[PDB]
Amino acid sequence: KNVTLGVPRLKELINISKKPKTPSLTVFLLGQSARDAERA
DNA sequence: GAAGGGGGGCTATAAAAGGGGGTGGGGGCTCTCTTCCGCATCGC
Repeated sequence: KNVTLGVPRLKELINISKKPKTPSLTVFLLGQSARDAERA
């Protein structure tokens, strides 16, 4: 995966934008899904 | 037919006369925010 970084990312944070260049969502699994690849 | 020659008109100078014509001068690239339109929704 690729995520915007450096100056272009700094702009998105201070130029707060409705549509980021590379929106992302880090999801953490709660139950047995976290420790089981099949269940994940 | 080329070339030199001769005769005559053009040029300026003043001045008057009177009118036509010439001349010049007026006038009828990217990101963000805002606005408008179509739609579906309820309401009465």
